[PDB]
Amino acid sequence: GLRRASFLQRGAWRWLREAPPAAAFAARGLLGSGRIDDDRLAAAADEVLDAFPLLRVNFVDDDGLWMRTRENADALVRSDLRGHPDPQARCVELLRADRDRPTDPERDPLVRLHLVRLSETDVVLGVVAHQMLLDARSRYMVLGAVWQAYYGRFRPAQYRDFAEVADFHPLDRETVRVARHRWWSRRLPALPVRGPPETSRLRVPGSRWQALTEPNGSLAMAALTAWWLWTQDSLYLSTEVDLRDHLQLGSVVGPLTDRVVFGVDLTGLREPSFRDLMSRTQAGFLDAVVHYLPYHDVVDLAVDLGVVTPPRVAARWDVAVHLVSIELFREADLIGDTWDGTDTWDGTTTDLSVGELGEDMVIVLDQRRSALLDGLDAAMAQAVADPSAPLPH
Repeated sequence: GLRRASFLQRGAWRWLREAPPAAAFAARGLLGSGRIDDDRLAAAADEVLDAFPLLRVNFVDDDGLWMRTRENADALVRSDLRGHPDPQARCVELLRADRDRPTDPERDPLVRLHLVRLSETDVVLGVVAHQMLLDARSRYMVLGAVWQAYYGRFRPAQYRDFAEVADFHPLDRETVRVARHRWWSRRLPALPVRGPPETSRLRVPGSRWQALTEPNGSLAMAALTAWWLWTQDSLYLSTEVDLRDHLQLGSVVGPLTDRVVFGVDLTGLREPSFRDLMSRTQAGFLDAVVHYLPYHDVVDLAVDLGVVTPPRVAARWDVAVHLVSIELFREADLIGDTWDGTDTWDGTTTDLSVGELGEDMVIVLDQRRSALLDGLDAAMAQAVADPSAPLPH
């Protein structure tokens, strides 16, 4: 009973194998408020852990990468933080702590569900998962499924098992694969050449984010980030893509998110507007999407052509842009050393992520050298006010 691992699992395993195990983990959570039966919710979690054999999967690195379905889940952790004056701040520290805990991917549960009670009305349902099992979207799918089971609304047939698409590959045809490999082989050598990590945050009113996003949400970010770095030829960025929407794969719980590398051509810009940069950002992104090649396959290729050297595989695209009452729980805060430690930094110098916080969006910036966030803030206001008007000189 050993299924072969998918291409995104194989790809991530190439760098995750020598990285600290906690690097593969992420934490998200849903906050429930009202009269909540803990035992009923705990039973609901077990039901979901059962219905999705993917959640009970361990990996076997021997003669290739393989998936192994564990019989017993042993993944439901129950905590109570009522003794703390600020239960919500503790719940964040709890999930972060469990996220940073070293996990044996061949033995231990790689998807942990946390049932954390904060008060007499508030309960947080959190998930701490290995990225080779659950991507960004799948984490909330699983969390949503647990609450569905709580009300008896969970139907497993509504979801599509990952087993059906584990063998799936966007480049199944060889003639297509060769063409994509060629397209990137010609462009990788031409890519232009480009301190401790510090975090800065910019809270954006939800209304501001919607008017900017709805017109692609991370594309407004990519355009404006590229713009500011231009002000301080072309600039190369990295962003994720959900293959569910792009390739019309079903509502599948599993790893179906990949990274694409695209370039924004900033050549002739003089007093550019949001439309100007949006046009050039979209042209670079769609060009990369049309000629899609898996990020791990791109990395391997760039290494052979001597463009980059491990582990600095992202040096030539060192800008990353990401993305009873029930609401998201501190998403902005959940979105994430030693002597002679193993250096596995990919070379990304500007990391930009966006997470919810109340009815607001929070932009979390990770840099390796503030003025950027004041720049984005002004540029965003301008982009909504008049996308044809020149951005700040």
